[PDB]
Amino acid sequence: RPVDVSVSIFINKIYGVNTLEQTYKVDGYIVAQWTGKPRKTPGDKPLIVENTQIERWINNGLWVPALEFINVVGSPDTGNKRLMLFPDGRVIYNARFLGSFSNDMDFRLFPFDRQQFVLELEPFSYNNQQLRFSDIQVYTENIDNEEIDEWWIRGKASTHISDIRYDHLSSVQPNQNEFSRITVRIDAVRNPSYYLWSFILPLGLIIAASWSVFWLESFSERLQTSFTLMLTVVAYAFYTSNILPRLPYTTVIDQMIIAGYGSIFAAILLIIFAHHRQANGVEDDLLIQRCRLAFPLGFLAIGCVLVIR
Amino acid sequence: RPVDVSVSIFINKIYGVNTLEQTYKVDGYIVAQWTGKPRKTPGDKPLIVENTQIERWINNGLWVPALEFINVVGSPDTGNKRLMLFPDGRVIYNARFLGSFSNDMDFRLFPFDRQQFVLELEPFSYNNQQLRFSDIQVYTENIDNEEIDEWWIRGKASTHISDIRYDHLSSVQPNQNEFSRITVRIDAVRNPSYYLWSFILPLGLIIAASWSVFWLESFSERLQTSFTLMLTVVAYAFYTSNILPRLPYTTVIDQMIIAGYGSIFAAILLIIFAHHRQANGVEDDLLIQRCRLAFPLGFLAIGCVLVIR
Amino acid sequence: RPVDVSVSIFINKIYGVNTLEQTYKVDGYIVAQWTGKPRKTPGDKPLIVENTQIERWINNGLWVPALEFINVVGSPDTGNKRLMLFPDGRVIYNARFLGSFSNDMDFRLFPFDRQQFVLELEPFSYNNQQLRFSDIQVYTENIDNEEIDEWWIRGKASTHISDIRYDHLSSVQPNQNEFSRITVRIDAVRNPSYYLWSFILPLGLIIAASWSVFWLESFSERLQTSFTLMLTVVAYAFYTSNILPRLPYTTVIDQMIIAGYGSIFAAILLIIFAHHRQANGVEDDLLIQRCRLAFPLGFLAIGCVLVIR
Amino acid sequence: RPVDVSVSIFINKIYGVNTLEQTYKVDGYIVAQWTGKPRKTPGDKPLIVENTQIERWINNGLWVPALEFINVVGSPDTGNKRLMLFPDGRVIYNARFLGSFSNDMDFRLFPFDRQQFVLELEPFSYNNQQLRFSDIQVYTENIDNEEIDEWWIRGKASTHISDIRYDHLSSVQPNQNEFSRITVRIDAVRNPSYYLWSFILPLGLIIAASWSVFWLESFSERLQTSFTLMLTVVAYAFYTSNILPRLPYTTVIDQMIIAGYGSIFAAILLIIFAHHRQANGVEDDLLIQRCRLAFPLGFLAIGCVLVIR
Amino acid sequence: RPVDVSVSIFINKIYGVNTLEQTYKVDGYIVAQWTGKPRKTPGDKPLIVENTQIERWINNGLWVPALEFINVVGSPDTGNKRLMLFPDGRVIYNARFLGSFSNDMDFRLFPFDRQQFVLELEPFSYNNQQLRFSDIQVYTENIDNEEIDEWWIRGKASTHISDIRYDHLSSVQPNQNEFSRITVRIDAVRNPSYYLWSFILPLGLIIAASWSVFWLESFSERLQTSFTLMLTVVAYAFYTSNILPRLPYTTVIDQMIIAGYGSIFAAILLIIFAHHRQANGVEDDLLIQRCRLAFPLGFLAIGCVLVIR
Ligand SMILES: FC(F)O[C@H](Cl)C(F)(F)F
Ligand SMILES: FC(F)O[C@H](Cl)C(F)(F)F
Repeated sequence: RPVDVSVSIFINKIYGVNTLEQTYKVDGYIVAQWTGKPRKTPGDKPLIVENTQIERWINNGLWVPALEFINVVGSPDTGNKRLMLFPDGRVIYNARFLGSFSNDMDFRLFPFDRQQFVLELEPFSYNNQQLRFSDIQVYTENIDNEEIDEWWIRGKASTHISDIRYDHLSSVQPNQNEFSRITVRIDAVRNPSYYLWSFILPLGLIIAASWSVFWLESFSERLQTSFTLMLTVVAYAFYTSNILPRLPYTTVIDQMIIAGYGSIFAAILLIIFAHHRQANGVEDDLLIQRCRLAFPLGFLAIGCVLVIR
Repeated sequence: RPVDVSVSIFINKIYGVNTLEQTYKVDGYIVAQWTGKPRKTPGDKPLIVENTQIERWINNGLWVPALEFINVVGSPDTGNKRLMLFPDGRVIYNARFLGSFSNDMDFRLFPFDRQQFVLELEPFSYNNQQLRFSDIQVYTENIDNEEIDEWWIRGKASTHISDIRYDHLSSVQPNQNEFSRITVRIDAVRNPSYYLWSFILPLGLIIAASWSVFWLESFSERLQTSFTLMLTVVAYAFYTSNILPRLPYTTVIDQMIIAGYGSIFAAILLIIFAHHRQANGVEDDLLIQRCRLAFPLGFLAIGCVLVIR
Repeated sequence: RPVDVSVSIFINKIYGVNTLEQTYKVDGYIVAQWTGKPRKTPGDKPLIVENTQIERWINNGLWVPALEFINVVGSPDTGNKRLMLFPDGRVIYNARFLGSFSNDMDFRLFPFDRQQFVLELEPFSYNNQQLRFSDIQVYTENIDNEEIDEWWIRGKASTHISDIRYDHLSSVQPNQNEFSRITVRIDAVRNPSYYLWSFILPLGLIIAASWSVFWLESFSERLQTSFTLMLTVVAYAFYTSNILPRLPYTTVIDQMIIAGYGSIFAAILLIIFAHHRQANGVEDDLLIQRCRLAFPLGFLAIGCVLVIR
Repeated sequence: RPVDVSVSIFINKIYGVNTLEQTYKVDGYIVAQWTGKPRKTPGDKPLIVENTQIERWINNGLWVPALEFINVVGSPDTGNKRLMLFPDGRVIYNARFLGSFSNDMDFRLFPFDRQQFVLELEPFSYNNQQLRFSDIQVYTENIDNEEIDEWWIRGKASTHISDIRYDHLSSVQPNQNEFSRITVRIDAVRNPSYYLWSFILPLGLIIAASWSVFWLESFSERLQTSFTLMLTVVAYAFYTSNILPRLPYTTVIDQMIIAGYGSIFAAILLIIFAHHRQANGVEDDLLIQRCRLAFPLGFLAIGCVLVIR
Repeated sequence: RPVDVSVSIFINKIYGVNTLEQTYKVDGYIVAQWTGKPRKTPGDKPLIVENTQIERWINNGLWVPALEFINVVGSPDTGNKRLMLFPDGRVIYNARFLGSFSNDMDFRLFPFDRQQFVLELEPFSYNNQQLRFSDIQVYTENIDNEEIDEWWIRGKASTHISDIRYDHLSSVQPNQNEFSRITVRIDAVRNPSYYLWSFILPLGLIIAASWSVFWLESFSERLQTSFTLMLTVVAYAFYTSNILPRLPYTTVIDQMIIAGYGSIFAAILLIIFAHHRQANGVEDDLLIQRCRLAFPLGFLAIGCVLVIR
C-alpha cells in the first residue's frame, strides 16, 4: 500500500564550518522518484515542468510530497525545481539546494579532529504507512586537490534508511506515528598544516626559549626577564584566540597556552626562592644551573600526561 | 462558545545567544489542534494539505487563526506548514519554525550565569471569549554529551497558560479585552569550562606574579618593573575584551581586571613611598618585605568581598 | 472631506543602535483607525481578516491607505497584519513591525551623551485634504530593571501631529503639497557605568603612574621608562578603539588618550632637558622633583580646562 | 515618436561607504512622469494606486517601463510603489528605494580624499527611439551640522543626460542601439578631523620621540632601546589597520608608519656604526649628537618631499 | 532537432573574493537567443515583456528554458528580466544578475597568486538532444585605472562550449544523458603592492634588526634582548594574521614569520652556547662576531631556497 520513493543526493560543496553553532553548509541537488496514476502527455514523450509551474500542477491535484531536511537550520536556499512527468505514471522531482545543516561536533581534538557531516531527510506529512524510502544513493565529487582544501573528505558517503517513532502524536494510534527517514553521512578530518606550522611550532619555540631564563647570571636579570616572557605568553594567548575558532572547551593548543603560563609562573616561584633558600644570602646556585636542564624535563614529562581523549 | 486550541511545541535547538541585544535562537515545530464543523473529505480518511495549498483553503474560507510569538524579534523563518483535516471536525496545524526570541537576560555573573530561555505564544486577532489555549506541551531533545555544548539545559521546560488584560483598546467593553497566552520557560547554565581554564587561571597567575615585584632588592628594579606589569594588565585587558561577550556592564572578570589595575597602581605608590618615607634616604626595607605577603592578602581579601549578590 | 485616522503606536524594544550609520532598531505594533462606508458583516459582529486575506479585500476595492515610516532605512520587517472591519463603517489596521530607523545622533559626549529615538510617520500617497491624522497615542513599557538596560528611557514618550509642505512637486499646486505627519520622540541617556569603571578609571591610573617617571633617580632610568609608558599608551588606545563604538570624531575618551600621548612626550622633553638645563652638566634636580608636582598639577590644570562639550 | 520621461530623485541619506568594495549606500525616492492615453478616473479627480495594485494595472495593459539603476549592486530595496494616474493622460510613478551603489573610488589621499557619489539610471528595455529622458531633477537636503558628519558635501548635485550606444545588441540595426541615460553626480570631501588628532598626531609624537634615542649615553642604552621603539611601531601599525578602512594600497598614514619603521632601522644602522667607525674603539660622538638634528631634519626633510600625488 | 541557444554574458564587476570558501561575486547580464514558432505581434514590431509579465506568458505556455549557473553558491539575485518576442519566431531572454560563484582557488603564493574566475552555464532540464548552446560571446569592461583595483584582469575572457555526461540518471537511454555547457574563464593576478610595502618590507627590516643582538657586548644584554625580540615577532604575527586573508595553509608571509621565529630561537641558542662553549666560562667571542655575518648570509642563503611551489 505505501508509496515507494527513491532518493538520490548529489553533493557539490561542503563548506563553512560553524564551530560554536555546530553547523555546516552543503550545496548539492536532491532527486526523488515515485510512481502515480499514468498520464496523457503532449507527445508520448516525458513531460518537463520547471520552477513556477509545479505549483500549478499541485492545484490540479498532483501529489508532490514534502520532504524535509530534519537537521537543517531554517529553510534552505532552493535553486531550480523540476518535475519530469512520465506518461506511464512515474514522477521525478529534482531540486538544487544550499542549506546550513546541524550535527553534533566534538572539537576537543583541534586541530586534529575528525568530523562527520550529516544530512537527515524525512517526509513532512506522510508516515511509513503512506510514504517510505525505497533506496538512497549519495554521489560525491572526487577531490584530488584536497591539500588546498580546508578539509580532507575521508571515504565515500554512508547511507541509512530507518523508521522513527514519534510517540507523542495527536493523530491516530495504529502505526500512524512512524516515519521513514534517510540519513546521509560523510566522514572528514581537518587539514592540520596551517595550525601545526603557524601556531603549534612557535608556541613550542617560545615555551622553549622561556627556559633560557636560567642561564642569566644575576637574580635581578632572571626575575625581570620573567616579566617579558610573561607578557609574551599573554600576547601569544591573544594571537591564537583571535584567529582560532571559538569553542566552549579547551583545545590542544589552548592547553599548551595554559601550560606556557604555568612554566613561567613556575620559574618566578623558584627564581625568587633560589635567591633566598639557604643562609649566607646565597643565590642557591646549587639549585639554578641544575635547572638549566631540570625544567626542560620537568615540563616535558609532567606535560606528557595530557592524554585527555 | 470559545474555540479551544491545544498546543504542542517541539524544541530542536536553542543556540546563538546574543548578549548585547538580549536574544537567542530557537528551532522547532509548533502544533495546534482545534475542532470545527465536520467536513467532507476524500475517503473517510483525514486530509493532508501541504504548504502553498493552505492558502487555497483559506480563500474558500477555512478558519486558521494566526498564533503570534509575542517575544520574537522580527518575523520568524517558517519552514514547512501543514494542515491535517479530520472529517469529525478536528483540525491540526503543523509548522516548523526558526526564530530569534527576546527575554530579560542578566550576564553579571559571567561566566557563571543561569538563564531562562522563554517562549510566549498568543493569538494575534482573537480574544479569550473567542479562542483560548486549552493545554501546553513542550518537548525537549535530551543532551548526553553536554560537555561539548555551549549551554547546559537544566531540567525540563516549565509552562503556564495565563490571561492578559490589555488596557488600551479601541474595541468594546463587556469582557472583550483579555487574551489567551502560553508561556514556556527553559532554565540553563553556562558551561564554564573554556573560561576557567583559559581565562580565570592565567589572570590569577598574572595577578599573583605581579606581587613578586617586592622581592627585587633595588628601588630602581622595583619601580621600573611595575611599568612592565602595567603594560601586561592592559594587554590582558585587551585579550579578554576581544574574546569575552560585549556587555554594557562589568562582569566578575571585568572587576578582577580593574583590581589588577589597582593592585599595580597601589604597588607603585608603596614602592615610591618606602624610598622617601624615612629620613636620610634610608630605604624602608621593613615596608617592602612586609609587602611580600601584605598584598597577597589585601587584594585576596578585597576581591574576596566581591560578594555582590 | 479628509478622512480622520487615529493612530496608536506601541513600542516593545528599542535596541541595536548603530553609531556609525546613526540608526537604531525599534520593535512594536501600529494601530490606525478610520471610518468609511458601512458594510455587510456576517453577524452584526465585526469581521476579522488576517494577513494574506487583507490583500484580497483591497482587490474588491477596500481602501487601506499606505502609511510610511519616514525615517526607516529600508522596508521594515512586517509580522502579522490584521484588518478589523466594523458594520458601522469603521476600520482598524493592526500590524507588528520591526524596523531600522534613522535620526541625527551626536555622539561627542560619549559615554555621557543623551540621544533621542524618533519615529516619523506620514501617509504615502494622500495629502491632508484627503487623509489627516486625528490624534496620536504612544505607549511605552515601564523599564523597571533599568540598571540592566543599556539606555535609560528618561520620561515618557513625546508626540506631535504636524503638516509638511513639499515644495518640489510634479503634481498640481492647489494646497496639494501638505501631508499629515506624526512624529514620535523618546529621550534616553547612556548607562555610563561600563565605560567609567572599565575605561575612564584604568586610563587614569595609567596616566597617573606615567607621572611617577620623575621619581626615578637616574636620567637613563627616567628616559628609558617613558618609552615603555609610550608603549603602554598605544596599547591602551588599541584596547579602547577596538571595543568602543566607531565614530567620525573624537570622543571624551579619545581625547584622554591623546592627552596621555602628549604628557609622555612632554615628560620626555623635560627629562631630556633637566639633564642639560644647567652648566656643569649637572642634572637640574631642582627641575625634576619640581616635576613630581609640576605634571601631576600642570597636566591636571591645563587639562582641567576640558570644558569642550 | 519616443515617450518623454521626466525624472525626479530625492536623496535622503548617503551612508555606509564600503572602501574595499568601492560602494556606498543611497536612500531616497525616485519619481518618473510621462504622458499617455487619456483615461477615465472615478470622479474627474486623478487616481492613486498603491503597491500590490500597480501589478494589476500592468496586466490590463498599463505601460509602466522598467527603469534600471545601472551601477547598483544587485536588486535594491524598493519600499513603497505608487502610481498616480491622471485623466488627462499623465502617469506619475513614485517609489522609495534603498540601494547599494558603485563608483570608482580612489582612496589614496585618505584621510584627505574627495569622492563623487554617482547614480546612473537607464531604461531596461526601451531605446531612445522609444523612451527618452526629458529632464532630471535631483533634490537633496543641505547637511549643515556637517561637523558630526563623516563627509562634507561640496555643493548640490550635478547631472548629465546623454545617449549610450551599445555595440553588441542582438536586436535590429537602423539607430535601434542607443539608450537614454541619466547620470547624477554629488561631490564630497572627507572630514579629516578624527584622523588628524587620533591617528596622524600621535604617530608624529611617537615617530618624533623615536629620535630621542640619540640622547642616551652608552651604546648599550642606545641599541637596546630602539628594539623597544621597534616594538612600539609594530604595536601602532596594528592599532591603525584594525580600525582604519581596509584598502589594496598604501595610504598617507600607511606610509608614515613605513617611515617610522625606516627611521628606527636607520637609527640602529647608525648607532652600531658610530661605535666601530674609528680605531681605539673610541665612541665616535661626532657622528652621534650630530644625529640629534640629522634625523629630526633628515626625516623632516626627506619626508616633506613626498610630493607623490 | 535540438534548439540552438546563443548566449551573451556581460560582466560588470568581479568583487569580494572569499578565500576560505573559495568564492567570489559577479554582477552582470545574460542574454539568450533562440528561435521558435513565429508569432503575431502588436504592430509588426517585436514585443517587450518585462519582469512580472514574463511569468504570465510562461503560464500560457511560452517555452523559456531555465538555464542554471553550475558553480554559483546559492540562489543569485536576479535583477530585471526581459523577453523580446520577435514576429519571425526568435526569442531573446535578457536578465541582470548578481551571484556568488565557486571555483578551485589556490592561495599559496599570496600575495602573488593568480586566480581564474569561472562561470559555468548549463541548462537545468534539457539535454543536447533537446537544447544546445550554439555559441558564446563574453563581454568585459576595460579597467583603465587598474592601479586602484585589487585584482588585475589579464587579457580577454576565454570561452568554451562543451558537452557533459551524467552517468547516474533514471531517465531515458538513447543519447539522453548528455548536457550542453558554457564555461567562461577570466584570468587575474593580485595587486601585490600593499602587502609588499606594508607587510613584507617591515617584516624584513625587523627580522634583520633582530640580528643586531650579536653586536651588544654583555651576555646579559644579548640574551635579555632576545626575549624582547621574541615579543616583537609575536606582535607582528598578530598584526598580519588579523589583517590578511584567512587560509587553511601557510603562505609566503606566514613562512617569513616562522623564519623570524627561528632566527631568534637560533640566536638564543648560540648566545647561550657561546657563553659556555669554551672552558673558563669565558664568552666565546670568536663564535660571536662571526655570527654578526653568519646569520645575515646563512638566513639569506638557506632561506632563498624556499622555491616551494
Ligand atoms: F601590551 C602589549 F602586549 O602590546 C603588544 Cl603585544 C606589545 F607587547 F608588543 F607591546
Ligand atoms: F618587551 C620589552 F620591550 O620589554 C618591556 Cl615589555 C618594555 F617594553 F618595558 F621594555
